[PDB]
Amino acid sequence: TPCLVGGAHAFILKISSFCGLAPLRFEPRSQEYAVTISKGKCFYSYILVTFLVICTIYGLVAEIGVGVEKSVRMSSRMSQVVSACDILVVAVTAGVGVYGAPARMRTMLSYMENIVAVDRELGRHHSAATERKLCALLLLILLSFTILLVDDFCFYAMQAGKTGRQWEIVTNYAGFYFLWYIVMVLELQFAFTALSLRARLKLFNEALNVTASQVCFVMMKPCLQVPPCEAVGRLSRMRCTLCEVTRHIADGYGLPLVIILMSTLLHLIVTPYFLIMEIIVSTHRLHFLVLQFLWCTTHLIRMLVVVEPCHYTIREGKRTEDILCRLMTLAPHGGVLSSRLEVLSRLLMLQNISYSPLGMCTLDRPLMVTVLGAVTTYLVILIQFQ
Amino acid sequence: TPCLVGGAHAFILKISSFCGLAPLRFEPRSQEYAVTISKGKCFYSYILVTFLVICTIYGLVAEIGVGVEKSVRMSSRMSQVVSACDILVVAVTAGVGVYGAPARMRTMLSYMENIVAVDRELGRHHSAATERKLCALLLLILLSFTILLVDDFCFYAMQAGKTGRQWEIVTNYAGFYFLWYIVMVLELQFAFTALSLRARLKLFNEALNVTASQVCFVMMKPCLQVPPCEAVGRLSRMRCTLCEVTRHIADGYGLPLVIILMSTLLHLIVTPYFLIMEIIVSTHRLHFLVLQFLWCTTHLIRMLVVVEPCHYTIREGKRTEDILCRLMTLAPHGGVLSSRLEVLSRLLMLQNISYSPLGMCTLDRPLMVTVLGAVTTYLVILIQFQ
Amino acid sequence: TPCLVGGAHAFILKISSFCGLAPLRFEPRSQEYAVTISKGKCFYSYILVTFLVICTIYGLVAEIGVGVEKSVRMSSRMSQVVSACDILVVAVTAGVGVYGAPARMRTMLSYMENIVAVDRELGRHHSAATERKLCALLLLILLSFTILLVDDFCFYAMQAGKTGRQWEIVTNYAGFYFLWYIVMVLELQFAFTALSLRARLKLFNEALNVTASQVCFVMMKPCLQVPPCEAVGRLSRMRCTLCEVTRHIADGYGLPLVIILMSTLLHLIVTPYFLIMEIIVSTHRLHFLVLQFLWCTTHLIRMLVVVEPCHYTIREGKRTEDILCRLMTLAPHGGVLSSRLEVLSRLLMLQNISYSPLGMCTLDRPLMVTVLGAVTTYLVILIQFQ
Amino acid sequence: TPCLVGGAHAFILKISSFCGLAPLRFEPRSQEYAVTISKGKCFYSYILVTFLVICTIYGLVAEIGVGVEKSVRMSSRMSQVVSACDILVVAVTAGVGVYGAPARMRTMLSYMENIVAVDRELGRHHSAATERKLCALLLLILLSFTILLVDDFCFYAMQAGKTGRQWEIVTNYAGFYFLWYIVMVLELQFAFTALSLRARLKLFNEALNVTASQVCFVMMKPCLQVPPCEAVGRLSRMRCTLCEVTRHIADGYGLPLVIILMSTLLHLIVTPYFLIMEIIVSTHRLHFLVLQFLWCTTHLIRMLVVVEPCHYTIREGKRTEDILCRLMTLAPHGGVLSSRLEVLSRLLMLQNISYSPLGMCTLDRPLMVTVLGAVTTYLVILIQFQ
Repeated sequence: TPCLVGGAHAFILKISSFCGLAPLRFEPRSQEYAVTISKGKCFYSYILVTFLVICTIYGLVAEIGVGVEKSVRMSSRMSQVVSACDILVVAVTAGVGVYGAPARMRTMLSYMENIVAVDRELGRHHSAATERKLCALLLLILLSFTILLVDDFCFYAMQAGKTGRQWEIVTNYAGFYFLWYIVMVLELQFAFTALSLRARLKLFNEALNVTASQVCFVMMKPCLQVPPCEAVGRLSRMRCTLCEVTRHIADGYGLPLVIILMSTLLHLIVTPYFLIMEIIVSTHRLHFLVLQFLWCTTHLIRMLVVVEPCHYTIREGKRTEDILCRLMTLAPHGGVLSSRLEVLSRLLMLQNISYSPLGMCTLDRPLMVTVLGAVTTYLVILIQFQ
Repeated sequence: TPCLVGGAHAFILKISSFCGLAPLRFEPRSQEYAVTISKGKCFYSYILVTFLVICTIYGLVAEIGVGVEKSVRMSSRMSQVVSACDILVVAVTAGVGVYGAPARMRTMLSYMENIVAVDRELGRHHSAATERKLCALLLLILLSFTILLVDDFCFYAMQAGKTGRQWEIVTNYAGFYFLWYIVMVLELQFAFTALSLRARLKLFNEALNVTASQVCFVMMKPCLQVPPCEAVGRLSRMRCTLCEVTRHIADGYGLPLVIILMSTLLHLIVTPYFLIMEIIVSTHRLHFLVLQFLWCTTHLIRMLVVVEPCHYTIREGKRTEDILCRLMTLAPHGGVLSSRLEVLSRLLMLQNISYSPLGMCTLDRPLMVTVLGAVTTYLVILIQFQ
Repeated sequence: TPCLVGGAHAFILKISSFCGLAPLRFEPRSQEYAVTISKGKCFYSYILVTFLVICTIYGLVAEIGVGVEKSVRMSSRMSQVVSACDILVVAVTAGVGVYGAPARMRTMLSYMENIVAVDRELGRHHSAATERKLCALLLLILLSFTILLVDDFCFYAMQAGKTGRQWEIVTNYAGFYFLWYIVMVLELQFAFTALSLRARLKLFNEALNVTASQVCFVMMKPCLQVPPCEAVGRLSRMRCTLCEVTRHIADGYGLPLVIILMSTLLHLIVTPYFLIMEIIVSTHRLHFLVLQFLWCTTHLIRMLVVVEPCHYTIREGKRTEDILCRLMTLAPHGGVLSSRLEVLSRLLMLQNISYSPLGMCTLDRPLMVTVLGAVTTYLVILIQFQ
Repeated sequence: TPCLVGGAHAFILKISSFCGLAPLRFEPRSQEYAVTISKGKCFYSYILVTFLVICTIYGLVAEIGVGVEKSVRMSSRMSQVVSACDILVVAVTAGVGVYGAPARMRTMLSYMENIVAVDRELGRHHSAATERKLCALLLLILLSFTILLVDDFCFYAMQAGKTGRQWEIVTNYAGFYFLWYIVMVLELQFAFTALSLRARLKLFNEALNVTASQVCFVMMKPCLQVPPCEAVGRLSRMRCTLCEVTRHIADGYGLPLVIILMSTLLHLIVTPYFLIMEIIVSTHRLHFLVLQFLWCTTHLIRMLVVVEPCHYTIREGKRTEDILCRLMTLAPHGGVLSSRLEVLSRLLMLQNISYSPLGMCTLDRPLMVTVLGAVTTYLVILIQFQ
């Protein structure tokens, strides 16, 4: 039993296996999957991302060296630089996601053993219904993004079909759109790893509330098998394990998350800018305007997908703080349970469960307020000049 | 005795009952009101807000589809978009306030039972004089806003009366102004709920100071019935209850408060902008200038109404920290009271009483400095171009 | 012995007594001064500030109603509004400083009794040499500002002497410059109150370090009369007293400090703007350029005078944290001194000594980085247009 | 044995000895160096920096008083002011670095005695391989900067060689480039001092993890000689020593670091601005464009060199918090080790190991996000006008 991963977390692991973001061998256990590092899939991922990056660079050069008037996607020198920056940052995100995948998956197994131990101590992580709901949500997001990407590709190819270069744009941007798909699959993978960890933290909070209830294999499906004195110690150990796992996830996904946030800034500055520039000046294009609106919505959705599970984890930490306070008010004053609650309070004060990619920022809802605050500041400056 | 609400908090609950923001059945108890969820008032609120939103959308379309020169309120394409955004955000705020009211009122009763228990343990929340003062302040704010709304409506109707469409503007903006009234009634409701909770927290701090005084049904109107050892434990339990209630209030009002803050940003950017544009270019209109000044003052007052009770609650938390420190310096060093104060200090360090709508920001005076700091930055950029 | 104030804190109290910012009766005790609230000086302060504000408003109207070309200080419509805002904010600062002085002085005596108790327990606050140095620094700052104000008045009067209105400018701006003097005297008063409190906190830290040294009326001029067990408790009580006094000072000076910070923002935005506008376009005036440079330096010095004592107090708090950590590493592990250090650590964690005017901001060096960061942002925007 | 410094920290001390930033006498001990303050080197440093500053001021005047068209480096009035500000801030940084060096080196010895004690208690700080790696990295950075400086000097001299003033630019900028070298050597010196301290902190964390492992001269190369009860107390004392040393380093380097951060802001605003201005308008110069790109990269590298060791120290503090939490979950509950861990937790909560130059800001990765956030805001404003 090396890893024994399952649920919606293992669904995105199989999906990202083909994208190169999870080079694992999936052994079905009729309930979950036992995943191990495979060198064949690692080599496949490396060669796939290298080929895609080479093709993307070649297409960027071919769309830059053609000129300005002849190119369809790029129509100005400023548009050439910003589109080149977009392509380069997307390629960098994909390269960080795929090249760093085998190390990330090794870390994943390394903390998944402890996650398996914690789940055994608590009992399950999700019900079947909510696991199916999460899988359906992941599939809906992935299919929506894939449909938008295909529509954008088809629109930009048909627009170039009037000139005659209907295949040149395809050759220049197939790798770019594959890299887009890889980047969003990586975003979904991080989001669902964080969501599974947050579910485990929620179960830990439920166990604390249960040992508060004093009904009387710590948790069963409620009641409490062990006395509250040792249950609190076991829960403190499990919370330290969860903190270690959250730190491991943040370390594994820090660089991709930072580059994704930078890409989100760039896109939320650029796509609304050209969307507005195509409104006030002259629309003349329903499909382009609809695509730009959908791309703005998709960038906002990607930022939300990145941020929201981290906010939920922080909220679960606040909830366990509240539960611990309610515990400390109760319980015999001089008893041994009170000192266990004191130790748990010291643990809660010393370390908290949060996501800080590379330490530059804290993934939470206040971060997206700063992002949208900066985006509007640049947009107000940029738009008012034209 | 389901809820037994009373005072200035129950005054805004009866006022917001007709606006649809509090679908409760008010049973007078000759001292307070026993409020329960009523399905008839819930349906009335839902149909009222739906009708108002439909009428507002129809009026927005009719004032947009008429043109630019013919419309009185909107005189440019840029003015059409910003006024449409204003109407849409006000309608969204009203819809969130009214559609989410029955859940908010259920939460209100759910923590009001604990508030009743806490008030019974402490004794009262306000005197009659200060309750009358708070009711008078609420009535003054509501009447000032209603007078300003009526004056704005009358001015914009009489201005359109020259052209001949004296009734078209009325039909297009009656729903909008009703939604304005609903939004400010919701703001007042949140503010006075927070004020009542802050009064309870202030009474808790007074009880801590009394158990410090060591004079010797915890609090009476001073002295202390129970010994300070158990009084501190009961006060710790009551503070945890107050923290839970504050969290419930923040959860109930988070989305409306966030949208209200966004509307405050938009209005403090737009209304001063047009006020200045009507000053430097040409005034020619005393009534319009006075109305714009009054609207800027009203937006600032609304932001203050939102923020200020939260700042007072935070100040009460700081005060209880200071009282606890003064307690810990006193009291026998090795006694059981010292350990109770240790537990209370751990509670104070672990959790604090604050308002964080949706977790995006903390409602406090520093927040309004950031708001006014951003408002001036946009205004300096926007004004200097013209 | 009502108050018994002395030193550089009582030097600015006698200076601000005539400005109306300290309506106290100074009874010399041959070592210090026993100050009490006097109704005669309160009435004198009220009538003086009312007369000065009335004269300032009259002069502002007379310099606005004259026109644009004829007025010397104001040469444009934009210059009329910004100079009017400057005069109004200075008058508001002076009115808040003088009208709120009697309450501020009552609070001053109320915490000065506890300061006297603390000084008796510790022993002195400053040596004679450093008290003379602080008095000399205060006198140097006051004389520098007075010389700059007199030079500015003389320059603006002589410039208007060419036209013939050599006395109209004097009549219109005498009250304004008196209000300037009052505002800076208030700034100096707050700064030196904070400096005296910081000196007391530094002596408290020295006493903690001494009880760490374990040499063996707590502090003498070193050694320790009482055993370290009770010395730490007495020091904890004294630190709570110092925290209460700092909170009282912040409450007394919050509104004046907030308005002073707003004035500092406005002046650091406006004076450099016109200084640059008089450089790139055409200088033609050495005296005006020198005066503008000196006024920029004076505004920076005023901001530093406001911020710096608060930063020193925060640094003293950090120092006492470090001293407490060093104490906790030492001392017998299971002894009673260890538990006293535990209580002191809980005090240090629960509350800290800081200045937060009205709760909107924290007076510290990071605040002035935000101020200068915002000032340059507006200056970069404003200057680049011309 | 006065100091006994060695490793990569003593490599930059010998390099900065000639630049005047470390006036020490290096006595080889066949393993390390025993460094003492030398008055001869102090006088040499003072006269060297004074001569360089005088020459820099003379060259700035000669390049300003020549005019605009004739000067090669400066081609406009705006370019004259910004280049003068660059030269002045670099000269101020060099003067603060060299004039304050003897005090900084005295502080260095004062905490290096305690560092020697801590290293004796723990055992070593770096292996030979990693010390050689750090020396190689320092040499690579220094040689890269020296090559860039020499190339910039040669390019600007050859550009002026067409006119005929091939030696005037050399005479005017030799002192400026020497000051550049001094400033970056000071940056490297601070960075490597911080890196050595961070290595010691990492060894302290390793010792805590070892006393967690419970294998059983505290640390040996693993196992633990002393029982965990007293090992934790000795580690707490060592952590307080490390905190004192970090505070001493921050105090010594605060002003140079603040001026370096200001210079980084100025350069990251100015060099990209002219780099873009030389791209959109007309390039016509490959060497100038390459030099501007390299200078932008060098400014970013200098900011990273300043910030990164501080971020690593903060990360080590977070790691010791996590290790302490894991310790507190383990260990007998009522034993004496638990109370030692309680004291260590109080130490960790009261004080943390961080770098705050002058208290204005905290050196960490979030700081460089604010720096780059402000840099782009000014660049977006400035670039869009042209």
